[PDB]
Amino acid sequence: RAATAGVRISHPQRLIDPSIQASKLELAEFHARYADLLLRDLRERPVSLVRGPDGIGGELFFQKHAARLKIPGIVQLDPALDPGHPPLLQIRSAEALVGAVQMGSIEFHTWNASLANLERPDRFVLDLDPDPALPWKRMLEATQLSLTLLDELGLRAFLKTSGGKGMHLLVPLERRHGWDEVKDFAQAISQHLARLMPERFSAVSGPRNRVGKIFVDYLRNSRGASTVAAYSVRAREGLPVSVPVFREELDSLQGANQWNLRSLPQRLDELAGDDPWADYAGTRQRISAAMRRQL
Ligand SMILES: Nc1ncnc2c1ncn2[C@@H]1O[C@H](COP(=O)(O)OP(=O)(O)OP(=O)(O)O)[C@@H](O)[C@H]1O
Ligand SMILES: [Mn+2]
Ligand SMILES: [Mn+2]
Repeated sequence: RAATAGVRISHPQRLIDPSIQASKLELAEFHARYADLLLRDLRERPVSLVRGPDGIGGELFFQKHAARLKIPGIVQLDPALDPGHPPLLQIRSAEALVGAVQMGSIEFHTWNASLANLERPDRFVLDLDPDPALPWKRMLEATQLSLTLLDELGLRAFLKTSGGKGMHLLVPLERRHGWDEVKDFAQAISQHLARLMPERFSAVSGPRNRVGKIFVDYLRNSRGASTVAAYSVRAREGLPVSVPVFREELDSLQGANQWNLRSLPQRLDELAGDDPWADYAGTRQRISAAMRRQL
């Protein structure tokens, strides 16, 4: 089990994605090999799991709480954090991560807060959701415009492909605000973009409210909500991965799912050390009165 963080994998050969002949064992080995990359995000944050017992061809189970986990190493959080439900979950090691895969996990989504203080978010996320028939160039243009607004506000933003059809923007924040304040700030940004360019942006959820447009989703900033982790796999055809990218290579991207679990190694080799999110951990910023004025 040297390639699976010491974890025994049952039914190693069952297929997670038949389209590319990716097995459960391959998926486990991927998480063992890149455990450190995924932990850059999961290590100190509660995590929600997307489990697919029968592969992407079957149905998915989105789990937030668990009464009796069977993942050696998985941490069960205090119920007081979410009364009326079993304990939340946290993965802090490669063993726990691979153990989750052994139990059917395919995707890992994390909270916008860390164990240091789960009542004060340390980031907010903007998820650009396009019309299922909108040209890719529209997403690129929308992402560029969103980054421009963030720069005017004075906030550093870190982007990554979602692995699906859109782009994710993560904005770190000092733990000085409560959940409602951060969510309202994110909503303010969405609404602002929707007012400036109503032909491109929408601040209202629902596909019927973004026909031929892009929805700047701010709803994942609610307490308990989560966003797919950087470098994590998506339970979709080809097993694409959510990949952090430089703003400079934004216009060179062709799709939100251009990288997958098997092409990630090549991506990392091409970068050869270059880290798109190198300045993430060192970023120190907070919601200011000036920011609110601009919105
Ligand atoms: N079955 C579910 N029930 C409730 N919430 C879910 C469920 N599945 C996923 N979610 C949450 O809602 C969000 C939506 O995931 P989704 O893949 O649809 O958006 P995405 O990560 O941006 O990919 P895309 O670019 O295709 O929109 C996730 O971040 C997840 O936390
Ligand atoms: Mn989305
Ligand atoms: Mn969304």
